[PDB]
Amino acid sequence: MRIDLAQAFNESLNNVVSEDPYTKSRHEAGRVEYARMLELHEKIGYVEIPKIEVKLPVYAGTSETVLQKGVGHLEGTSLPIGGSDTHTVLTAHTGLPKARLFTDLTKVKIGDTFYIHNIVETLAYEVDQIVVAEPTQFEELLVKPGQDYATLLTCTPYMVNTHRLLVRGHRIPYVAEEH
Repeated sequence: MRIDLAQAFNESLNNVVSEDPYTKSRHEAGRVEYARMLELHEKIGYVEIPKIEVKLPVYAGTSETVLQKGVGHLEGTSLPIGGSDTHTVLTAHTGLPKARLFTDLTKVKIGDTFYIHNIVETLAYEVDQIVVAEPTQFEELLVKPGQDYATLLTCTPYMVNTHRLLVRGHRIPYVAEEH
């Protein structure tokens, strides 16, 4: 995952997009990078949730290759590199016998902290909203302009899976002098 390209990509989603020829070519290039990551189920990094003791590898896309061995990045959402005008969504199974994965996401509270570890940095998010939505309801996963969110997403209730659990955090400062 080239960072300049992940950024190009992330800029290409958000509300106001420029009609300029240089910008169009940059957005395209970003799109070609994400497709290549998708083609290769490429590892992006890790998500860690300390209070449920989760630390899982994150991969590009939500293919079953990915979802069988770790966490998947929802195609259509920002790459997990942070920044204003970003909203990344990381997804995993609940109630898969093979691995626990996101099963204990139901135990996450508002005020709790999760981290996304990429090749550049640890990013810290503080849970500010938990929503149980229908599988085709996307209104809470969208890019909120000028802002920086990450949602962890899973099937719900346990082994029923009629709904999705949307656990959302806003970006907070990460002081390594602590975590």
